[PDB]
Amino acid sequence: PQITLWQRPLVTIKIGGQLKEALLDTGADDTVLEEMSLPGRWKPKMIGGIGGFIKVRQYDQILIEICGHKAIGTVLVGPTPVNIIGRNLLTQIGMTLNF
Amino acid sequence: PQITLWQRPLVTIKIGGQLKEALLDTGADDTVLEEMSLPGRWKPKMIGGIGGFIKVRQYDQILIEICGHKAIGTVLVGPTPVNIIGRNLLTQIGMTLNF
Ligand SMILES: COc1ccc(S(=O)(=O)N(CC(C)C)C[C@@H](O)[C@H](Cc2ccc(OCP(=O)(O)O)cc2)NC(=O)O[C@H]2CO[C@H]3OCC[C@H]32)cc1
Repeated sequence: PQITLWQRPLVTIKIGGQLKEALLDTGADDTVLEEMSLPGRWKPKMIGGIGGFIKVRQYDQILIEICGHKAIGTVLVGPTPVNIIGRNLLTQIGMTLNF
Repeated sequence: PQITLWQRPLVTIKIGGQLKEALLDTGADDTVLEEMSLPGRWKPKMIGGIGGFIKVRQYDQILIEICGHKAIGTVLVGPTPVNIIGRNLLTQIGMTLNF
């Protein structure tokens, strides 16, 4: 499928058996999601954004479906304006930029 | 052509007679560049992301050459840690996400 950019590339993701809305973000190295519960232990990570740095909880090998495509990777959880799918997962679903 | 997401999709833009490196960002509604002078009138604006908000100056109808494409759009100028090419400009050059 092809997604244009006239509107925000908001897609439905499934994580922990629940559907959520997330933004396909090519400007994000990592995937950052709003507060939620995830299994296992988490490690600390400091990530920088447009307004500065924040602290997030890093969970690895988390199953997450993005537009029906199954991925298994790192998911950071913390104070983000919206759920964002970064390059770590965009690459897993074979997404690229084309012009 | 096709642009992989294995690394940050960085490109060289031309604006106001200066060469800058910028990030092709589908997660950015608008294009945001580090401090620089631009002609015309501007409006103060506040934009937010990870880490909070930053104040910027909004310039409209700005010409920017990118990937061999001369495109016009709004440019936000402020203390952004990285130069960002947002959807407002990405659409003009016919860039799309594909999987
Ligand atoms: C209205 O117009 C707007 C234009 C742009 C923004 S934004 O930038 O907040 N942001 C919007 C969305 C996250 C809410 C666009 C993102 O793609 C942002 C872009 C970005 C910001 C900073 C940055 O440098 C961080 P440093 O290296 O620590 O100095 C790089 C990219 N990426 C980002 O927040 O990535 C995070 C998720 O992994 C990480 O990848 C790099 C930033 C860390 C909001 C509004």
